[PDB]
Amino acid sequence: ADTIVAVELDSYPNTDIGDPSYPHIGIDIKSIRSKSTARWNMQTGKVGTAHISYNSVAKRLSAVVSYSGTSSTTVSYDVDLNNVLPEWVRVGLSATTGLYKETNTILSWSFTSKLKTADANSLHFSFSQFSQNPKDLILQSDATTDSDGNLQLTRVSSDGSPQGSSVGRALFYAPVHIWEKSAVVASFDATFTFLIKSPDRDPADGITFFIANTDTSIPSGSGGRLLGLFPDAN
Amino acid sequence: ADTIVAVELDSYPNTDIGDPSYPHIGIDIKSIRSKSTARWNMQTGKVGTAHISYNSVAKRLSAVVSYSGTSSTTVSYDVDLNNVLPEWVRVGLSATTGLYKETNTILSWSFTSKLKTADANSLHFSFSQFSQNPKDLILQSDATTDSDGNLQLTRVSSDGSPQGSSVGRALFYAPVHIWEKSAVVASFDATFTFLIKSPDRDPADGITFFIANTDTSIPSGSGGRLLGLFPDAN
Amino acid sequence: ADTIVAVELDSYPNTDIGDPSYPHIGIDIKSIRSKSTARWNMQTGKVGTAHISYNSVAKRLSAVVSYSGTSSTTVSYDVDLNNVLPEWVRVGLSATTGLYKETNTILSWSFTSKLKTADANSLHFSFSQFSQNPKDLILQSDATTDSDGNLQLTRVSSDGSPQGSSVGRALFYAPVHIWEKSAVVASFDATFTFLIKSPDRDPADGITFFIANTDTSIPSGSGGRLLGLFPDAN
Amino acid sequence: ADTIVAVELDSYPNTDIGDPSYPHIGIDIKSIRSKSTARWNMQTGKVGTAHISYNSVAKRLSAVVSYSGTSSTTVSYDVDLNNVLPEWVRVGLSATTGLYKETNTILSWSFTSKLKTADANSLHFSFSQFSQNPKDLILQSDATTDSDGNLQLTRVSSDGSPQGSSVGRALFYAPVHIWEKSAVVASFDATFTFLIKSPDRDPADGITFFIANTDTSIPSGSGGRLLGLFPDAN
Ligand SMILES: OC[C@H]1O[C@H](Oc2c[nH]c3ccc(Br)c(Cl)c23)[C@@H](O)[C@@H](O)[C@@H]1O
Ligand SMILES: OC[C@H]1O[C@H](Oc2c[nH]c3ccc(Br)c(Cl)c23)[C@@H](O)[C@@H](O)[C@@H]1O
Ligand SMILES: OC[C@H]1O[C@H](Oc2c[nH]c3ccc(Br)c(Cl)c23)[C@@H](O)[C@@H](O)[C@@H]1O
Ligand SMILES: OC[C@H]1O[C@H](Oc2c[nH]c3ccc(Br)c(Cl)c23)[C@@H](O)[C@@H](O)[C@@H]1O
Ligand SMILES: [Ca+2]
Ligand SMILES: [Ca+2]
Ligand SMILES: [Ca+2]
Ligand SMILES: [Ca+2]
Ligand SMILES: [Mn+2]
Ligand SMILES: [Mn+2]
Ligand SMILES: [Mn+2]
Ligand SMILES: [Mn+2]
Ligand SMILES: [Mn+2]
Ligand SMILES: [Mn+2]
Ligand SMILES: [Mn+2]
Ligand SMILES: [Mn+2]
Ligand SMILES: [Mn+2]
Ligand SMILES: [Mn+2]
Ligand SMILES: [Mn+2]
Ligand SMILES: [Mn+2]
Ligand SMILES: [Mn+2]
Ligand SMILES: [Mn+2]
Ligand SMILES: [Mn+2]
Ligand SMILES: [Mn+2]
Ligand SMILES: [Mn+2]
Ligand SMILES: [Mn+2]
Ligand SMILES: [Mn+2]
Ligand SMILES: [Mn+2]
Repeated sequence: ADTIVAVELDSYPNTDIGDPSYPHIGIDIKSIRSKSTARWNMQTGKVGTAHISYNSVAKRLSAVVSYSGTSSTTVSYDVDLNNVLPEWVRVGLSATTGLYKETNTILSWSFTSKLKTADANSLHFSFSQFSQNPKDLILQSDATTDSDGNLQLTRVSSDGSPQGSSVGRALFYAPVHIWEKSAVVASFDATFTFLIKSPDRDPADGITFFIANTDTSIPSGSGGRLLGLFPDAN
Repeated sequence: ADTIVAVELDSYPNTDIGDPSYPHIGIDIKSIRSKSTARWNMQTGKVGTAHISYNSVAKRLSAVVSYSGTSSTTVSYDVDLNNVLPEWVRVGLSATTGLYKETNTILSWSFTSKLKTADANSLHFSFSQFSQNPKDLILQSDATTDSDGNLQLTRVSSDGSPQGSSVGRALFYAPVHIWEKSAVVASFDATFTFLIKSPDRDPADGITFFIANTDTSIPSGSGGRLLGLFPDAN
Repeated sequence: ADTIVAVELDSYPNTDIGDPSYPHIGIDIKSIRSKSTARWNMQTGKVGTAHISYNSVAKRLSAVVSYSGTSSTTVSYDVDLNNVLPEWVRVGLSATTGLYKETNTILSWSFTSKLKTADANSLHFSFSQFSQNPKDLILQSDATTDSDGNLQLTRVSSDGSPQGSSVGRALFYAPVHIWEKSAVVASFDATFTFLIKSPDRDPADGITFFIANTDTSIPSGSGGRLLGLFPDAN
Repeated sequence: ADTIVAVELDSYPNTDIGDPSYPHIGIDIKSIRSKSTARWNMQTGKVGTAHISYNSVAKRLSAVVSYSGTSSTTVSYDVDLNNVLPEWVRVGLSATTGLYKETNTILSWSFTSKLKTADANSLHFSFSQFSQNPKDLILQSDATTDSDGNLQLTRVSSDGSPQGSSVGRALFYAPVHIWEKSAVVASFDATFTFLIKSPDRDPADGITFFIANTDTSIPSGSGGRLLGLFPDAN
């Protein structure tokens, strides 16, 4: 099975599998059952931004979600990620819907990785718009780019109405070398902006930024509450 | 056949096929017969640096090669590259040896691409050292990374002595989107540092930075004087 | 007197002093009488973007202005800027109004300078919003930042209505080293976004990005058609 | 008195004032008596690198010092720096000698600051060499740049032999805005490389990277063990 590190924006509480009884952001280390969570004042219909960062000296994975003119939500987890992840990874965004649904629209995405052992090795990309058929993305499941240059991670109709029972992911094409033996320091930083809109009283299921082994794929039975990341709820 | 734009550092003059009677840097648009050339005061055995840049407004492809404490060599060619290249490309370094030989050692390589249609789309990578089996490079022909973390584009012995009759290329794994319809401006910048050492009175054949269609491969019969780039000398 | 290199967005034609009979973008080398001009399809009331770039190998100063969903305007001038400018400069934006007026609102500004003689020396800044009293800007004349986090280079009223007879400039606080002896290559890149709105049939006078000697100041009698840059019309 | 946050590379143990009985790296919050320390396997005569990073979500200030082919030294301190520092700061390097001495040579220095409230405000600079009279640095006390393009923070002779009883500091010219009200996330990153050589059995006194209020100056009586940062030993 895949090795996954993720920051989930979980719009739908599945208390059955450990979710708190509210919308929340969480840090997932190798399991859908977050190591750390925080309550998320979800602003359905408004543009959000998520920012995630880590470095190997501090060993502290942190995430913040904010909307214009609102309180931010932060979560942090102390973890040595080079003991969790392989040296080469792909980074991606994932989203799902289930019985309940929402648009999982990514409007921009940027990522920087640095690895030092003069002078640091690095990878940086940014998308403020995604072309149709972006050749530097691996689109998995239902993921597509729409006519507006936005990434629709889950199925959306002609008008833009979200559909249930969907999974989609977008990975950056190039593997990233996130650690080496005798590296001095390695660090990464990711940001995305998202629009989550719904006709439903309870939107589902959420959006994640995740880091996995390079050949990662959507696991069988990972729909809905498993966010396209995990084959089970352990 | 591939679509190639290259800046060649041509160490060996093949007057037979248009080379001036001296070592030279050149700008190659779709043919080994450079559109523009300049005499290159080659410092065999010393670390060089090459820098290449372009933008779509200025439409002027420029390259400079320098060594510590020596005169630089510049070449420029006025060309609209978005009329030459496809929209998605891979960028690479190539080198050859023939009957005469030299090490074609790349010590570092960095590249930035920006495409604007807020806010610009971009790709940047840098290597100050290359791991063995770098997963973000496509190594073609004889190309390998050595124990020192340097890229050896052509065959080199245990001690580091160069071998003749060799071809090698290294492409960055992710395609780069270098143009779009209604783009405002698109630009790129590449730098590499190289060590060319030889036991021969005349080193051969040279090193290139090149931009090609994404599935580019080493053409049959492109050895020696064709620098791993072209199937013929037209 | 100051040494000025500028890209002017000239909204008001002063044929008296060399302006074409239309709104235009121009490249000004040491005089308000542009070395190169292009007709500018001014979209009064809409957000514009301007991008300017140069490098010392290509020796070609280029600028492009665009609005969402419209044709871009480009201008270029072949010039060796290291023969014009001192080695240390300040970079700024300037604007004026005269008898006729317009808002000269800067919404964002970013700049990168690189100087290579391993590894390149560099300066980069970006503002997507400007605080009140920005300590890293030198504000000259009427220039101020407003409550929205935008830079108002010329006087604007409580409601936001533009005022005539105004001059204002904003310089980045730190001098930039744009050339050195035996530099391999030096390059810069600047972008800004602007909103020019007017109640007048003919807006005036325009907005510039400029590069000058470090202690540059607004010259006596440089109002209106002289864009805050030049003491005279020679 | 100044507000100081610093990472000290303390070569000389002053147990009198809290130093451990060995060379150490430390995190200084508003006092020479470090909040956090780690033993430093000082490699006198060899080129070191120091890297320092912080972000406002993680709230963890971290530093690592390394030499080629040796074990790194890391230190971290949990601290909300936006409760310590003003919003606008200058960043600098400082060094001292006392009765015992060492060269405090800075070979390169780079710094990135980002402040987000689209899209983040930022400042980045890098020096791989320092010109004589660098106009973007404020040199305080004995600090100068030498003929090799290196920064000598303390007095050095014609041949390069270090002198005792010296203080010197180098600040970047532009203030940096490291926090704002309702910022989402703010982060910084600094790296420098240093050469500490000595004819003495015990080198003294060390080198710091520090962040202070903008008009910071070398305090009276801050020589030797106070590293040019503090007026007293409290
Ligand atoms: O999209 C919201 C959720 O829908 C389903 O779980 C249910 C949530 N409320 C229900 C009510 C009835 C039934 Br049957 C089911 Cl499966 C559910 C499942 O698809 C979950 O994976 C998902 O988290
Ligand atoms: O490496 C130098 C050159 O060697 C060969 O061309 C020759 C250069 N001098 C010669 C002398 C004799 C013969 Br046969 C040949 Cl093929 C050559 C060929 O391999 C060329 O492609 C290459 O440029
Ligand atoms: O703002 C537009 C222009 O206004 C003035 O020039 C005039 C343009 N039309 C006029 C009509 C009458 C008189 Br008087 C004047 Cl000065 C002008 C001057 O202030 C010019 O510097 C400026 O370019
Ligand atoms: O440079 C090393 C140290 O030298 C001095 O302190 C002493 C260290 N060993 C000593 C021995 C004798 C005397 Br007197 C003094 Cl002041 C010292 C002082 O200058 C200290 O500030 C500094 O840390
Ligand atoms: Ca859930
Ligand atoms: Ca040749
Ligand atoms: Ca005019
Ligand atoms: Ca000490
Ligand atoms: Mn959850
Ligand atoms: Mn980089
Ligand atoms: Mn694209
Ligand atoms: Mn960050
Ligand atoms: Mn409900
Ligand atoms: Mn040639
Ligand atoms: Mn970028
Ligand atoms: Mn690597
Ligand atoms: Mn460049
Ligand atoms: Mn010969
Ligand atoms: Mn004009
Ligand atoms: Mn830089
Ligand atoms: Mn600010
Ligand atoms: Mn550009
Ligand atoms: Mn008119
Ligand atoms: Mn100490
Ligand atoms: Mn930036
Ligand atoms: Mn300089
Ligand atoms: Mn870092
Ligand atoms: Mn001792």
